[PDB]
Amino acid sequence: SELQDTCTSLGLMLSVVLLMGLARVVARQQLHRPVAHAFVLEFLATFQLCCCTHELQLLSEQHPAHPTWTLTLVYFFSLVHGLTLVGTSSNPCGVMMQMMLGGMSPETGAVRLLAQLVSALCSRYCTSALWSLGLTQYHVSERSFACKNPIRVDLLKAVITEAVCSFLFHSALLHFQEVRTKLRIHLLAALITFLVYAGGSLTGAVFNPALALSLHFMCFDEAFPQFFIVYWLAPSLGILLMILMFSFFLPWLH
Amino acid sequence: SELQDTCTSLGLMLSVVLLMGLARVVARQQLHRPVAHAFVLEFLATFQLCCCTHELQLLSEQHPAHPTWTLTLVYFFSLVHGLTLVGTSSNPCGVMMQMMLGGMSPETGAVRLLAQLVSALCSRYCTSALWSLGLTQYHVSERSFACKNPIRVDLLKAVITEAVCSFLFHSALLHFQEVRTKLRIHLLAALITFLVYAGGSLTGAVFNPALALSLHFMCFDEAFPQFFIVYWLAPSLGILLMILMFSFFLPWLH
Amino acid sequence: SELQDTCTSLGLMLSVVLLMGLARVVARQQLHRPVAHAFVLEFLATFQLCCCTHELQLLSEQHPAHPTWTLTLVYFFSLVHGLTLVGTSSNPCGVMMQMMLGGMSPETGAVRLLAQLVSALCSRYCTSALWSLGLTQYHVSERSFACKNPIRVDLLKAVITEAVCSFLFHSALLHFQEVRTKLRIHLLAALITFLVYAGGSLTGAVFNPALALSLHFMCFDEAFPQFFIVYWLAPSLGILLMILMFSFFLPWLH
Ligand SMILES: CCCCCCCCCC
Ligand SMILES: CCCCCCCCCC
Ligand SMILES: CCCCCCCCCC
Repeated sequence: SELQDTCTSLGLMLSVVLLMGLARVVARQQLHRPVAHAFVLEFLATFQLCCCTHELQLLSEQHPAHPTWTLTLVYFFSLVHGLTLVGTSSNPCGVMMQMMLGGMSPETGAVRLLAQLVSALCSRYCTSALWSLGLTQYHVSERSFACKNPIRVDLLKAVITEAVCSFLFHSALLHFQEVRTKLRIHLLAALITFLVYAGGSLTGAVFNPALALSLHFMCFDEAFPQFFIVYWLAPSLGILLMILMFSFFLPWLH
Repeated sequence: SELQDTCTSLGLMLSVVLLMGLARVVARQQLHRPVAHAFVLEFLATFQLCCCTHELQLLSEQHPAHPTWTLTLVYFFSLVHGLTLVGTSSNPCGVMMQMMLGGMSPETGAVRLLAQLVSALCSRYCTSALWSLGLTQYHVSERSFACKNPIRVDLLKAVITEAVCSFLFHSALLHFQEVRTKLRIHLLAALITFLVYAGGSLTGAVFNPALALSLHFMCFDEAFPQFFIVYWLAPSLGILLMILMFSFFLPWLH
Repeated sequence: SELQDTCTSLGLMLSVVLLMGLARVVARQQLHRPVAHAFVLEFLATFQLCCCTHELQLLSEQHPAHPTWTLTLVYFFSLVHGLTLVGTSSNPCGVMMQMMLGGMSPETGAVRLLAQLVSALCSRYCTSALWSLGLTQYHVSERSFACKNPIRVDLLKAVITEAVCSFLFHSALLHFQEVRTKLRIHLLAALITFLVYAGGSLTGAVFNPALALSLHFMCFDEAFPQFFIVYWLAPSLGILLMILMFSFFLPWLH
């Protein structure tokens, strides 16, 4: 059973990576509107990131005796996302950073933000639509779209965790811009793995409002402000701390 | 209580970073003597590193159920030190490396070493002077300036830990000189976090004679040679191993 | 006893690094045949990597209460191998990568593969020949050349672990080619440490057919196909996945 349970989980994620890769190839051959192409690529990139993260989290909770096993898979798939999702953010907090600490206009930023939000809801539905066709034994429940409360620490602790992780990732994302592309993807994948390892036991270390929407949508519906604070406000506060540090403090300090 | 306990701890460290940042700005505007400016900046940089590390260690022991939570804060503040303390070492072992494996003259090296030692004692006093004004509930004890014996492993194990960590950090510090500044700070912050994670449970992973003086001054007074060996001799032995490896062995090997 | 037990373990590894360093220097002064020089250097590099890994694993199992202590030593010696074993692979899977995803001819690749295999068997014999002269208390058993079954996870889990680790390391090895040499060695040492930390509790995280031959030769003899699948097939499958990803998928995707 576990032989079929594990193979199906990896197979679906590799299927999704190939399926969104083909969709990117197809879109790149019949989408000559720059705004429309920006929307579709962001929709595909967010869908891949959400579905793979959904499967990775489900794999982890089915394998509690080997926490280090999923850590390598988290690194592997973070590296895969970097190599295949070039030119996208798949993160609303990343879009605010490029609009504020960068040259991204609000016109293209609004389209990317919308594409991420539609993809996050679509990824959850496809996540719920999948796992209902049979396949894995644990997929039969399909999580029953039941809130699991990813955050167990206090409200203040979770906000600090998400703000610091958002600050740590996006500052590196901003500071690795001039770095060689191949090296940068490996560095960001390593940083993502550390943040997940550091924050996964406390908050889940999402620092991604769109990804948190797909993972914990039913948690959001039950208690909106508490989840909206931890996963939408706190990561956005890490981006604001980058503005204060890298636009006001450091330029004046040096 | 824990909501006020945690907020005060972060608030003080961010206060110190801003307060030493302003002092650096003020010093940079009224200190035209190059030797005097070198002393003050090293005093401010060592004070910030000692006070933040004091608060981080105190936060960690108050939060034993979430060891990964402090790990992100350790990374965050290591990154902050790299961004704000440019041009300083805040490490006596780093000064020996620049005097020996570098062009730093003993004239400027002696001033930096003194500034670190005055700052380490001043940081401890300000650490003891603080926490006595009330503020946090656990601050009321203010650690009671009581030896906590940071090293529990055998004497040989702790010496190896401090020598290897000093070798690992300072070799990277030497080898990341040509690396882009923004990338280098992120890499050294990650390395610091690993060494603290790897060595914190055994020695504390200081590899910094000045920082160890502030953290464990009362431990030093009770048993000097044992702490002087682990925290002053062993880190200095890691620098010597770098001289043997990178000046004698490797040049002859290649 | 443990003071002598630990000092002997570090002393032998540093002795081997110096002894293979001198042999490399001697070979570089009396070997004018390029094929012969390629064989000897690969034999010396594989011997150093196998013997140090043998001692590191033996140190780790003698020190179960301080798992983080050996992690720093694993990083330290991985960094040492990078600095002293320049121009070699010490990995059969690395040789396939250079023959397939690179310009290494099969003529020089076959000599390197043979040199690794002779060294792995010679390292095991010298490992068994050593520890029989007395020295450490735990060396007296000298592991009794008894199978320890490094893999406890299921067959499917171990194959995934070795394939992913081989993919993760060798893709970074391929993508760090243009990176500065000094930075690259530090990055690969960090990646090796993570893979060992991530995979050591499940498989041992070898992703090195030659190294696995020396470590678990008696395990190989007892149950060949099961160990040949995990340590020879699975790492070679990670290299094949790199070919599919970096020669077929990514070029067509972008
Ligand atoms: C602790 C989990 C994350 C560790 C990542 C280390 C990667 C090294 C640089 C590629
Ligand atoms: C920025 C490179 C990745 C950071 C990983 C640091 C891990 C340290 C704690 C294990
Ligand atoms: C030099 C970059 C930081 C090194 C971190 C390695 C962590 C490996 C064990 C988790």
